[PDB]
Amino acid sequence: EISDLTEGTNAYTTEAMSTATGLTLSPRETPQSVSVVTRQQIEDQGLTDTGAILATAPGISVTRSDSNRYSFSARGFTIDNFQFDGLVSPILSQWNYGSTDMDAAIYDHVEIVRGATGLMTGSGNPSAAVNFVRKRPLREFAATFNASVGSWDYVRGDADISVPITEDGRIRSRLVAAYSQGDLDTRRRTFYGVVSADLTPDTVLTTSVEYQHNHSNGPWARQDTEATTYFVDLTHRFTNDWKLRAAYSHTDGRYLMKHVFSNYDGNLDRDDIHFSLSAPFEAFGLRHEVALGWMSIDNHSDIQRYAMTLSPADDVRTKQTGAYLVGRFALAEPLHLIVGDRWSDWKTKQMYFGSRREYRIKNQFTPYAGLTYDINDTYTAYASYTEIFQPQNARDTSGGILPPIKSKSYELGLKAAYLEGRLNTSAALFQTRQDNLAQVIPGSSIPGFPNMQASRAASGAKVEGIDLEASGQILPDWNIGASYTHFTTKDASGNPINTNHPRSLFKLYTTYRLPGALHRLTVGGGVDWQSRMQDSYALVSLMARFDFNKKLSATLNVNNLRNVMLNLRAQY
Repeated sequence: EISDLTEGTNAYTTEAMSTATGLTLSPRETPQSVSVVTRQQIEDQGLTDTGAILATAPGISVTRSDSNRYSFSARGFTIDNFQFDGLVSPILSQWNYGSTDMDAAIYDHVEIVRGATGLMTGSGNPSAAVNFVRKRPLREFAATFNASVGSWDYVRGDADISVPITEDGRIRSRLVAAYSQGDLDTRRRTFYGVVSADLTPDTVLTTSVEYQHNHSNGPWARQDTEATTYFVDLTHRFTNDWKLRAAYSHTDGRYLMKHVFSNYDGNLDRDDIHFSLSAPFEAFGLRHEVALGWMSIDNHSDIQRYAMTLSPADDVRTKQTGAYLVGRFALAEPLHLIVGDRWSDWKTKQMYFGSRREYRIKNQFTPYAGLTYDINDTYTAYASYTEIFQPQNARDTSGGILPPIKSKSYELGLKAAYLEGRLNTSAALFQTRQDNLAQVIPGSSIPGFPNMQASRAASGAKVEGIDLEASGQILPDWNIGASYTHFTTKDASGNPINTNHPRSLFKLYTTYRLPGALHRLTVGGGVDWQSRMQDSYALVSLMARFDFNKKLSATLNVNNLRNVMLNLRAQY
């Protein structure tokens, strides 16, 4: 049904996600490779921030490019965007400001969509969309606390409290706070407070503030990151079930780095806006739905470097808008067609010492076509086509801006939802190509116009491979999340190209509550096995949980690559 909510289900799968199309669909009804990392998965595996949550997800690897730990990757490409409650924030280089380090306590789950995701994303790489969905207030009082200890003097505590503001819960609040310390010493403080008010039985106003401070030290380094996000959304359902949603976010970010002699001072400001109108309806005896929407992503970061890469000052301003229409149409009872259009505008204004990178791209069209066929109670087959574009700083022989890189993604597949959707499964074949990749024109330039060197649009890399997943409950007391991905990268004319990214990945994590006299004990563990086809890395891990009673448990995690974490959970 509805509810992307995974807290309290004890499940490794979900009923519903909305990241791929904006529409709230079950996994089996989404004609793309999609995953969840549920509340339960996060707690079983002791995942403490957004980066650690993403690292465990199907099809994701941490790729190293030049030293180690550099990027998150999927399908041959860097993940250059994150979403929080569906609002995109760029994350590479000066855009991060803690996005990959946000405390996990804030989030109910993360929704993943692999391949091109331009419909809802805008500009980006055909790797994955990654959407962290924040906890929302409950209608009644609830409290959860965690206290952890671990290797290298690691300590962590968090608190999660829902307080109704009126008795009925018409006005409701929720507060999350976390702290951690460790080592190379680092510490993290996080606060998140949210209030929702039913202005009518059909109108919800939500407001929230999110805050994180990350400090690290140890030539003595010293690095501080601080970020505050103000968020607001308004929802209204008309008596015809048409729905209006308006969302706004504003983020202030502060970065500060010392060395030995070297000083880095960065500021970030970011505004995100999203409006939508959706509408369910019947036509030709069948049920359909349509959504129209508009989003804006406006990013400003500035950096000053002082020393007594090399630039003394950068100011980068990137503004993007997209207008979309999405429909899901039943051509028959078992057979759905998803069609989307997005028109996007994108511009950048970048200032450096001695220069100025400034350009806009012509209005971009991004299509989406997905087809799903319910074979029986269990199985659904699907095929999809979609795109994502990536602006590039490359110019004509005339001096004009090149079209953006255009990623073109084809996928077919088979899904199964066993035991009423308790166990979800997926097997997909994917093919992506990049067209209009800037190619530096021989040794000929055209920098009488400005600067140095010109390009033409050429064909780029091709990726093809397979994407397999199984997540949910095999038997009562037995949870699993398992996935396998393999892909091949080639150039436009068809010979292999080397990449840093792993081409084969296998992941499995399983828990099992013991059957009888041992029923207070759950044991589990897993493997994260990536391979560049050359070498191999395997994270092997183990856990045990003891349920003292219904409201109090201890969890032990061991990870290898030892690393040992012990957690107590207490709830009201």
